[PDB]
Amino acid sequence: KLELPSGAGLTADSTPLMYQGLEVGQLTKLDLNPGGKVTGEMTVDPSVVTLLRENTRIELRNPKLSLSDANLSALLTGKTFELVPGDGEPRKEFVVVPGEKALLHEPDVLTLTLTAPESYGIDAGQPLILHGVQVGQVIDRKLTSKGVTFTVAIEPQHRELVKGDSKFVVNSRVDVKVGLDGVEFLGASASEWINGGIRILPGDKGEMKASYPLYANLEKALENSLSDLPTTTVSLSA
Amino acid sequence: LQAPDLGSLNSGSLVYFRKIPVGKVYDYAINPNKQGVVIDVLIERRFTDLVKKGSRFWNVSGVDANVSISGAKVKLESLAALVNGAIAFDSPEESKPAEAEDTFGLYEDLAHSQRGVIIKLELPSGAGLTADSTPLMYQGLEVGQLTKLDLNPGGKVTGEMTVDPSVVTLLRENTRIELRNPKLSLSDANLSALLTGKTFELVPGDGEPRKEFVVVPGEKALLHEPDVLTLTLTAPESYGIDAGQPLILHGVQVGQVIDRKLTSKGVTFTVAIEPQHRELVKGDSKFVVNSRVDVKVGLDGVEFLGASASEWINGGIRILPGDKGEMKASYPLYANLEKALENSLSDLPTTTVSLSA
Repeated sequence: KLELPSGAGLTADSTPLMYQGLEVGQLTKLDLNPGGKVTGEMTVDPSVVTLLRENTRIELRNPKLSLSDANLSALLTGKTFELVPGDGEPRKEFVVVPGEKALLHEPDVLTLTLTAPESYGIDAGQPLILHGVQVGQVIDRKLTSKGVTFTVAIEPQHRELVKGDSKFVVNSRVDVKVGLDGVEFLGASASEWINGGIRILPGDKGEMKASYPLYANLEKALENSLSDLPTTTVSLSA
Repeated sequence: LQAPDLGSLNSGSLVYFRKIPVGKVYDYAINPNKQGVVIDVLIERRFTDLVKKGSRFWNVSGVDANVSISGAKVKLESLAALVNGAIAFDSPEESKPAEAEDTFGLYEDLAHSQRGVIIKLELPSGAGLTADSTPLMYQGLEVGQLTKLDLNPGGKVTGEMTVDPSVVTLLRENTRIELRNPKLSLSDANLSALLTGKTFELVPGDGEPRKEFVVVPGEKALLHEPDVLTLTLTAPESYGIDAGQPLILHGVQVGQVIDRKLTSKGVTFTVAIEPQHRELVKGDSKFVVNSRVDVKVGLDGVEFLGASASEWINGGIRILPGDKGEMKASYPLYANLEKALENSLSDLPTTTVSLSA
């Protein structure tokens, strides 16, 4: 049994369950229960039933447009359930989440609520980068009265490497400073600009506190100045 | 049975219930008005209990072959209906058994004989709509079906819809039915959305159950939400702001421009705000154009005003929210951010003190 978000591109007898690229199961039922809750169910191959365990995720994959592998078979099929196994007690019912929320429900995950005074053009699905390589993903963006609150996730392999003390820098905006001695390009590269997202400046040791600030660029993260205008430190009278 | 024409039915064609032959067509004759054909059938003696007052008769005759996307299922089920024709029927659960020459309508297809509630619609235009092919989505699943499409005199397209009886509880006093365009998706490259076309979307509400609705185009759909904040904001120029531009507070889209009307004084916009964000504008605000780029270069002053490049292709209007105010009817639309801070709507600044020389 499956608890689907919405039966948008799903078909009553045509949506398969891939595992290692091979067809394992088949969505055989799709209903709209009252309350606006789409639920369906699936018949899986008995060879694979040993893999369905306590933290085994079934997430639906979108047919993304591939530039390197121009395939018509992926676009002609459409939505596709992907199986990723785990270990533990065998269970026989799962919860399917959309493609953006799929990273939250991994058996290990590091979920951080980071606040900001502005969205800075950071969308819901932006990649999240440490040392040039993507290590996580923004999950969702919620607007509050104080500002913009993000929720990000970190993959389990990289979970050890953030080390509890970190700065979070926006990569969505370009910034050029020109000068006689000061020439620098801040916040992006052009391939990183179309990706966008949040950059981590990792530190040595800390306890992973709940909330973090999102700094506007790299120099405001080094100075630890979240506000737009700098801190008044000493005043003068004249 | 009363049909608009005889169809593929001959005298001696067969009557099915659950694909079991339980009778035959006895005769056929034109009624005294020349519109119809009266087809009278003969159900067998032990099967008389099957026919009820709420039974529906439909026509299953000939072969229909369809070419569909992601596979084209041409399946040949009934062989006896091809040569001579057939009539199937339904038996509802709780109804009195019909008897003694009770009339019935003969539907032309199984899809036309689905039970449900007729829902009248007042459509803007029947542009991409089809008489029996436009569905009503709810949660991505097909709920209803546009079954009729007419052009009433006065240039008023009206149609009507049969919805599934499971969903009829959702159709209430502020329940909107808006038509969705098949937009081009870059992340989800789907052929199914583009091959279908126009699609009615159902979004429910609460209150008194109603059975007729008004469908508005995709741009005007935000105005008719059960809660909405509609603002008429004036401007001396369009500033390249089109009808469908997004409207942005703190980087995230919170509303939408509805329409743009040109008057003798200038350009008057009408914008709308979603109900979740309705509390957050707080009655005092400035409205800044995001459609134009502006670069100021200098030795100390280097700034990029009015846009970012992703925000430039979106464009639209930015809100500068304030603390507290009553939501007055009209607002001004400032040209950029610095003219909104100075509160200077005019192109050249206010003359404050004059001089003579």
